[PDB]
Amino acid sequence: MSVSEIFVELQGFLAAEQDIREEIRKVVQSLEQTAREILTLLQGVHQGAGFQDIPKRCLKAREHFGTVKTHLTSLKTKFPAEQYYRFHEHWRFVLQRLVFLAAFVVYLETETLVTREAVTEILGIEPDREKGFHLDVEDYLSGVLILASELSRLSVNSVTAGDYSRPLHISTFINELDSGFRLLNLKNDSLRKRYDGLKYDVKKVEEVVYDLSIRGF
Amino acid sequence: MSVSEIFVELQGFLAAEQDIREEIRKVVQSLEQTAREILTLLQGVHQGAGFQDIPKRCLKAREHFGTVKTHLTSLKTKFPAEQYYRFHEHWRFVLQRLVFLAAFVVYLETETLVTREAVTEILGIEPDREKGFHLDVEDYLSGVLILASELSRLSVNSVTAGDYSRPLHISTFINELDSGFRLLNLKNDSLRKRYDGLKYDVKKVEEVVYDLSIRGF
Amino acid sequence: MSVSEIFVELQGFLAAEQDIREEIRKVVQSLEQTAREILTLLQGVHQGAGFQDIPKRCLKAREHFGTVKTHLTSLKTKFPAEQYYRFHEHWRFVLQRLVFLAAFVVYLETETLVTREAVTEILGIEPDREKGFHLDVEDYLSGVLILASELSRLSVNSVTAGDYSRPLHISTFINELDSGFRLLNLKNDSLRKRYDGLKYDVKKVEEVVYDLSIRGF
Amino acid sequence: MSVSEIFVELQGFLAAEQDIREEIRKVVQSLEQTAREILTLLQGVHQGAGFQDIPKRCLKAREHFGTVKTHLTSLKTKFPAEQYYRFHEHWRFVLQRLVFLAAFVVYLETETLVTREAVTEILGIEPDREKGFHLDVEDYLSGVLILASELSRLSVNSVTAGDYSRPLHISTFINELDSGFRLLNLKNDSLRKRYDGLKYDVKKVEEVVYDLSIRGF
Repeated sequence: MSVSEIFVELQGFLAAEQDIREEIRKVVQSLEQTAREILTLLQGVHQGAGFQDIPKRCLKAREHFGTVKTHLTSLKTKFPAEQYYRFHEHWRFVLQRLVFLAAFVVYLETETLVTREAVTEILGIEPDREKGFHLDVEDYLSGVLILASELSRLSVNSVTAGDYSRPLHISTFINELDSGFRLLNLKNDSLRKRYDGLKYDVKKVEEVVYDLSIRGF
Repeated sequence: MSVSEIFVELQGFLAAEQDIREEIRKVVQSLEQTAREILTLLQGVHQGAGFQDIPKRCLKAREHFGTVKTHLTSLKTKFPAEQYYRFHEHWRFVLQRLVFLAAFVVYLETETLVTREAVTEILGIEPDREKGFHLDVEDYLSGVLILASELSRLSVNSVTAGDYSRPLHISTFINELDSGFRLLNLKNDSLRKRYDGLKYDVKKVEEVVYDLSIRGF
Repeated sequence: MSVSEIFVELQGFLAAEQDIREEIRKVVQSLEQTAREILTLLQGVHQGAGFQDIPKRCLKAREHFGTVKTHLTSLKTKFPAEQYYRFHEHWRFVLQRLVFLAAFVVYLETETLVTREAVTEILGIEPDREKGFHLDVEDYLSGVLILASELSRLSVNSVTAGDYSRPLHISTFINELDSGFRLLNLKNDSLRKRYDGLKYDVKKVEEVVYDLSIRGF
Repeated sequence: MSVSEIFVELQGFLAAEQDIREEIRKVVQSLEQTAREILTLLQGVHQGAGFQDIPKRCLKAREHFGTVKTHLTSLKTKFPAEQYYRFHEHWRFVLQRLVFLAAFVVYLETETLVTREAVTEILGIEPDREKGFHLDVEDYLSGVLILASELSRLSVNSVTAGDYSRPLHISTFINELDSGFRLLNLKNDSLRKRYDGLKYDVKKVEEVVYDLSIRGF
């Protein structure tokens, strides 16, 4: 093969590569839209007396995760599996949001922390040992941090709604998360930054617990 | 034409373009001053017992917008209405400030969100249909985000002023704003940036409701 | 003159300049040490769970400002008064801290804002425009901004100390500083940036007043 | 010697120098693990309700330090007891952390600041006037700064753990540290950078007491 041919072929691969980014971009936008709609179905838990609106809200959110599943399926049909971390940054943001939403729906129903692989099943993505689209560890942890912030906010609204028990559950849960994030050696600049914001969330939850205790819980 | 003749010609053009920027810059300066004066008239609502000064301060603010209309009329005189977006960056700031101030005066009076079109009327500007200095969606939304920040601060001062009802209206209002922004797919980086500060205003006001609620108010 | 003759001459001028800067550096280091001592002396106010120590602390600080005057007299000896701005950068930092400290002393004693001329008198330095070593308007305002931050901190500690009246006075004060800075059409980028921090102090002190108020007093 | 011989000889010194780094990093790796195991024990006491657990965890933390003494002894094995500052950069981080954990243990046991020499004894290394392998002022101060950050958190958890006395003591402790560093010129290193973060913790801790005294403290 000659120099001119070789570079023409290179011109080919680069053009294909760029077409992949485009298909990816279209799928991600659709994913962000669906993620916004799911957040809207859940944000409602913050308003009103009591929390009767849960599991109705969780049901609707889960049904909507159906669209996330097909789009993630479609997203996988856009690039070579081993190219994951090459294009990964295109959906970093929406994947972390999806983790948060999945974790929020699971915490609202069971008050537990969804497992990294359980998130995988909800998103229709592949487990960390099934070759395909995977759920990175830093994206999982980022989602959990967003959860924490959501939960700190929920404990305040819970009292406004007349629920003086939930805040004590959230408090315990958030202290545990903080415990774990400290037993971890996060070397990802983004994660450290995010983790740095957990203190504010832990501070907000202590004030509520305190206000409750003082008045007899 | 020689390269020299071509460039001598481009000099006149650039020189003409720079005279326009200079002209626009002086009008914008007057505009920014009138804006600071209007803000000064309104932020007085943050002190003292009660809110009996609201009507009076809103009246003085609106009268001062008369000067605003005057300067925007002159500003339109300083450039081809066709090159709006070529010189937009010069007044982007004060325009967003003016949107905030108009929205603030409308909210203080009616507790509602002024319409983009209505802001256009308060400023003596033209709606998207009248070709002549338009009010961007991006600038409108920036002004609204600045409004939310001012309102979360007002919520706190309302309680200090002895008004335990406003905080509740403000929190509902800011949550409607949050819900509204969630329907959007923001592309502008400045706006998307400012938009991330809304959740802080949402939490601040929800915390005031909480404090009021946990004390039977 | 030959190239070497020109440079041998410039070497002399540059050498004398270096010596001036070195002499300035030594006096500045002394000044910064005294400033640090005055601060330590005044920060005791944040722990004095009674605040009856104010006069004592202020008098001791003033006693120390006697040492500041001597060091500044010496500083005036190390360079040509004609070129104050050629070397201003060397003492800009400590000059601003000294403005803050003097203003912190006067506020503690009288709850008023020290005059720039009055700070000039406390430093044994000269008035404005001409006559010798001067206190720039920008160095003065930077010092005032530093004071606002210290005061927002004082408001919090005043409550812990059982004084619920001081927070109200501080809030009024910082709000007047905010109004004052509004009137200025700040051009200096450094001052402009520092001024952005004032907004945070205004809200922080207003929240303290809010806490006291919703809680009763 | 010929150029080739000079470089063949240099190749050997560099390869030996590299083998030492590989050995050092191996020991520094285990040290960092043990350090994490200790942090787990200490930070795992932040709350509960205030128990006799503090002494129990401090002793287990001390058992673990028995492991630290051994590994450091092994570390002194990997390099010439004369090229300390040459390889210092490799364990700089872990040492600072060990200083912090040591100070944390001592603070929990006696509410005192562990002396630099006492840290030397806990780590099984020698005094800064002994011989091989010391703890310089630089790394000691860094460890103390990290201590302060943990203190802000310890304080928040104590409140969420029914204990309301702890915060008052922590606040006083932090302010003494603040005054201590104030006496220092710190005309050296990023230590100055770490220091600038102490003010944050100081305010954070004072805020906790503020919350508590919002009643009768």
